Amino acid sequence: EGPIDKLKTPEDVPNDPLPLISDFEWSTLDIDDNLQLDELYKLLYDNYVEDIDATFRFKYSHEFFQWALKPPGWRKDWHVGVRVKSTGKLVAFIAATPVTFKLNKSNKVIDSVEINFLCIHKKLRNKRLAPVLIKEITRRVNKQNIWQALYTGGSILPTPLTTCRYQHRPINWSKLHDVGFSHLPPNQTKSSMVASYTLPNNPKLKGLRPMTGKDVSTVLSLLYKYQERFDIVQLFTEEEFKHWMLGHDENSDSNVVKSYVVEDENGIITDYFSYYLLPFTVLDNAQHDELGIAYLFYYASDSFEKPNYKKRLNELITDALITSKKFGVDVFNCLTCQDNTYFLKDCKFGSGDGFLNYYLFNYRTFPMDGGIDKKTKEVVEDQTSGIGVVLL
Ligand SMILES: CCCCCCCCCCCCCC(=O)SCCNC(=O)CCNC(=O)[C@H](O)C(C)(C)COP(=O)(O)OP(=O)(O)OC[C@@H]1O[C@@H](n2cnc3c(N)ncnc32)[C@H](O)[C@@H]1OP(=O)(O)O
Ligand SMILES: Cc1nccn1CCCCc1ccc(CC(=O)N[C@@H](CO)C(=O)N[C@@H](CCCCN)C(=O)NCCC2CCCCC2)cc1
Repeated sequence: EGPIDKLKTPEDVPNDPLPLISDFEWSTLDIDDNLQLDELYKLLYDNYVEDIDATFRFKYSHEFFQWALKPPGWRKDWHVGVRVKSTGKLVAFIAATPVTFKLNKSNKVIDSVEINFLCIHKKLRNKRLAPVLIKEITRRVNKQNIWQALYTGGSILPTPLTTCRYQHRPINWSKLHDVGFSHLPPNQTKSSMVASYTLPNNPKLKGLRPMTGKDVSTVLSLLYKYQERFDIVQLFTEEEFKHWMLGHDENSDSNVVKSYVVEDENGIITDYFSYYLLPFTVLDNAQHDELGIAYLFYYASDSFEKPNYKKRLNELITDALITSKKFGVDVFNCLTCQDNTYFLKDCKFGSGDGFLNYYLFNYRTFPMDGGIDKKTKEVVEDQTSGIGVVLL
């Protein structure tokens, strides 16, 4: 005779209404399961980032996902998907990947994460699902005692570190024209343009060779020395840098990241550069269905201290442009970050219509130079940008 439940008081009961029924459920993806990797691939292929005119869409491949989402220390529960209960169809996704960065001006090192691949099926937008995905990944990261994050995005977000502008260097101008990526300037002809962008078919620098596992430690020292010039920079353990520069070195030969080094007579490494391949799907075109694209990644030179710096940097990027032809690259991209403004003009990079904002979650710092004029958004030559990190 009496109550069946244990005593409680108003403090013991939740203060927020219970959640109502949902047609969706959380689903932790396991990308080592090919079928699940296929689902993720499909979701982004049909629903990911497009340019302002809906002409092109980013196309991340299977190999690219395995490289980007599986760096040493990666966590499966940080690959968050959302599924329709009735059919089990994947309709949303977001990911966190470990990263360590340093703010050189205050000499502060932060073990953080990078948030990327936020995507919701086109037919499920404007239902405010995004805020939930963001809060859930935040929950899962905070659970591992990490409270800061680094990510990029469009203008739609408050207080960015800075804003950088995309730059484009045509390799196969004709194809770019054919798909509407570039237009013909007035009083100019298709042949005059092709002739102005033409490059040799073999690299010019002596000592240039593909980077190998033996070069990691030396290339890292070179990058660290070079990186001091920027405000925010990425740090790596030797295995992390190996992963990012060479990929999961199975039989080697990563098809997504390409690394090169320049060693002199004495066998000393004086320069290096890297870039990753991330094509564009051409939405509506009856002659081409894909645009080959390379993005400048991390690079360094020991001549930053000498007066031939700008010249050497231009030669270095020129050889990078030349090597990309071997991989079907139609246009080579980069941002106005790092010391890129030092070579943009002479290597014939043109400004694009896209911008990229950088954000730090839960961490305030002084704003940085984005390589462009704060007012006119135009590129400012030979300007060291505060941004020294590149995201995928
Ligand atoms: C310590 C760890 C912390 C970790 C977390 C750190 C923060 C990470 C933050 C994310 C880093 C992402 C890095 C990348 O991957 S940037 C790439 C983003 N992905 C795409 O652009 C793919 C194509 N678009 C889509 O798939 C959807 O439009 C998305 C999923 C973007 C929005 O879906 P939808 O169109 O259906 O909108 P909604 O009704 O559900 O939600 C409403 C909106 O949600 C907020 N919203 C919209 N777009 C973005 C955006 N680009 N960043 C941040 N917030 C964004 C915004 O506040 C607005 O609410 P409010 O303005 O009215 O208040
Ligand atoms: C990339 C990434 N990873 C993680 C996050 N993000 C950022 C995603 C959110 C921000 C965003 C949205 C969309 C894009 C794609 C985009 O708009 N790219 C532009 C960057 O400029 C572009 O390719 N533009 C082309 C095509 C434009 C077609 C019509 N819209 C262009 O400007 N071409 C001009 C080429 C020409 C310039 C002058 C010299 C000769 C070549 C990038 C980043």
